[PDB]
Amino acid sequence: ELQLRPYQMEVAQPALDGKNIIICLPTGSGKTRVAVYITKDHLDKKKQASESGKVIVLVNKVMLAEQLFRKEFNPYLKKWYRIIGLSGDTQLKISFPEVVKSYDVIISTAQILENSLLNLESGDDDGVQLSDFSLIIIDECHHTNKEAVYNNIMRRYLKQKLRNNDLKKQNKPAIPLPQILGLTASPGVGAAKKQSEAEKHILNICANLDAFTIKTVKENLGQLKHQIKEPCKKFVIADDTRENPFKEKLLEIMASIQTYCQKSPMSDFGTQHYEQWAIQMEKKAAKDGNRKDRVCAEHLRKYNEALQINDTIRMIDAYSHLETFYTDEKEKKFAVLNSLKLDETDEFLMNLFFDNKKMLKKLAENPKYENEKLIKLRNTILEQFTRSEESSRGIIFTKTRQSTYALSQWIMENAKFAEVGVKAHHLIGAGHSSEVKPMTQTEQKEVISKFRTGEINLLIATTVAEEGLDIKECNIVIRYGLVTNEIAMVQARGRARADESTYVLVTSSGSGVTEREIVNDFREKMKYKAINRVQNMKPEEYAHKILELQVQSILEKKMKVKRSIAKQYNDNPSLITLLCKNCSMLVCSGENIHVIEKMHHVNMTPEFKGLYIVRENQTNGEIICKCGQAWGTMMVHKGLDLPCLKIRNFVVNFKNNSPKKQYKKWVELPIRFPDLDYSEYCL
RNA sequence: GUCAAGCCGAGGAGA
RNA sequence: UCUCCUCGGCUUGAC
Ligand SMILES: Nc1ncnc2c1ncn2[C@@H]1O[C@H](COP(=O)(O)OP(=O)(O)O)[C@@H](O)[C@H]1O
Ligand code: ALF
Ligand SMILES: [Zn+2]
Repeated sequence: ELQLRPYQMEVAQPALDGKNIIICLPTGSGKTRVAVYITKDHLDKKKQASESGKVIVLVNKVMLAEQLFRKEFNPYLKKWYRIIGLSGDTQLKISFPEVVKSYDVIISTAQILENSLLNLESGDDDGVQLSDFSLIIIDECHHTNKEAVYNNIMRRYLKQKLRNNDLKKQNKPAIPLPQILGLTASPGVGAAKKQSEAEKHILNICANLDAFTIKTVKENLGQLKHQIKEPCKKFVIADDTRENPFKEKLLEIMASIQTYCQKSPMSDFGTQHYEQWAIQMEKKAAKDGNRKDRVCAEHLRKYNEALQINDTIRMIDAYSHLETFYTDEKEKKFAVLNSLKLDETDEFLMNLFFDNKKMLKKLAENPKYENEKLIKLRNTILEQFTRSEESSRGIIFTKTRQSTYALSQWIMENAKFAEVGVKAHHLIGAGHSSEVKPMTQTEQKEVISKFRTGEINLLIATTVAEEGLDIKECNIVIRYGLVTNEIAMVQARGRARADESTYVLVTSSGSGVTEREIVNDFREKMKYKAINRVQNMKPEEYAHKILELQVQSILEKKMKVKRSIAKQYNDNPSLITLLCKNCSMLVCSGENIHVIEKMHHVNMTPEFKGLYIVRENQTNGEIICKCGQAWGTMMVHKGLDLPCLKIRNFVVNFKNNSPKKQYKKWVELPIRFPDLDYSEYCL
């Protein structure tokens, strides 16, 4: 029951036979269908050729793999060929390399494949080789770039093509290369002011893929334009003259502390540059071993955060955020006391805070000066849903997660949204961060299905949503004051697959966001022109340029290796001393340390044992200092109750000359630690 | 079916 | 070089 459209056939017509190429079309144009048709066509040809038919599909996003398998690939081609869909969530009970020769149609996230190849290179596993496949297919190719995943693969394929070309003039024998396909919407630009630079960027993309041409549709192009609708754009701006009662109270607190510090930011409060200054000051303070400065740097940073959320989010959210933090600090102090101890700074800060904290709590619940951009957002939602009369499938984007969760709660709480019957759910990535609850991959998938069901007419999400999530109908899409690049803008702007679609943006009049909007708009215009230039490029000249770029990429890789051969070759097990960071309290040396899984660094001596504290919530306990610094988390490996930690929380002190430093992660530093022989700790 | 923790890589933004 | 955010992956464990 497979189908096709005219332009679809037109654009793909070359690839139907050889011609490893790219395809560039607007969103929701049946790209997936194009791929599917090509898969079937490709295999049928291999079968009639009595030749092996293997295919593989690649998606950067995990959600996307399931999507394609669920809705497009598995349905049509189920009967003819075997199919299967893999992801981190999926369990490869078999293995990757085996199924490569089992289901004959693979769908996978990228890094899975690369992981397999890399293992093959190591010899640790049988792994897999490109030759095993006959056709490699890709989505969102635009990602292919400097150190992008896809690029890691292509650089291999390119290398082999170069070998094949070398043989072409030396020896008849060669190694087969699978046909490569490319599927995207906006190949994008590398922030090129000049369209010629953009042209170059494209050429780089194509060469990173052995694209013989962009091959965008021209003849039926009008038909496609007619078929496909573009949302009615809409800008929404809001100036923040309010927040004087509450925000200003905060700025007052910040200044009070800075006065406690005698440190001049020379930067506006609530800004990243201000935050960055806080960090470097904190780093310097800690490296110096000095206090009263790094600690305050920490708190101020917390407050700049609180400001930025208070800018977007209401006073309540930020106040709560500060309150949680200080609550944690108090609990640490109490655990330490559990003896007698006193502090001057912390006492200054907590007595500075707790009372003003009550004040801000009182100031927190105010509807009038709650926000401006949030309100505008409400107005847009309420208007559109009221206007749709049950015909609204809504999406939202932001930058962070804490944002998403807050919005979903506040929207559900708001009677106005409740009145219209809108239902809000927040979506995020699997990993846990930003002090938010992680979502199980299944939970995300469930949520997606519920929206596809319409159970949720308003799904909050993050960049993860910007891609894929092919939905039959969506009328509404917005952006909550977030500008990253033209590509993200267009993909998101191309997600309301409805005859009538609305694109909205919400920005502070003060922030130069609409600026960047216009930027990306120009880039969008620039690229289509650049594409038209190359499409008219000479084949041979095109060929020469791409070859040059292919080589360039590879040699670049070689040097990035050369500077990475070792680049920090210290075999110095214990030539150091780790102190606490808040307090300059010695903790351990390098010798008392060992490793498990060659990943986790730990010490397991009673000397380190009788120093920390376990703050409760129960198995995975958290660790803290006697100063109140947090140190690490418990760990139960093979029964051993080893407490593991994070290097970032501690500070370096060499034996030689003590140029104290921070590394933020173990791998960065040169020296090695050993694994732990469990011969120890026996009877 | 549930949860936690940790490590690594990559991209984007800003500086 | 630093920072923030985001994504992907790999391990350990417990329930
Ligand atoms: N032959 C066809 N005729 C009509 N509609 C089609 C055809 N093939 C695909 N589509 C439509 O295209 C949509 C899928 O678009 P897709 O290519 O996945 O989005 P994108 O191009 O942004 O990745 C489906 O909802 C389907 O309705
Ligand atoms: F391939 Al698309 F939006 F164009 F997922
Ligand atoms: Zn300490």
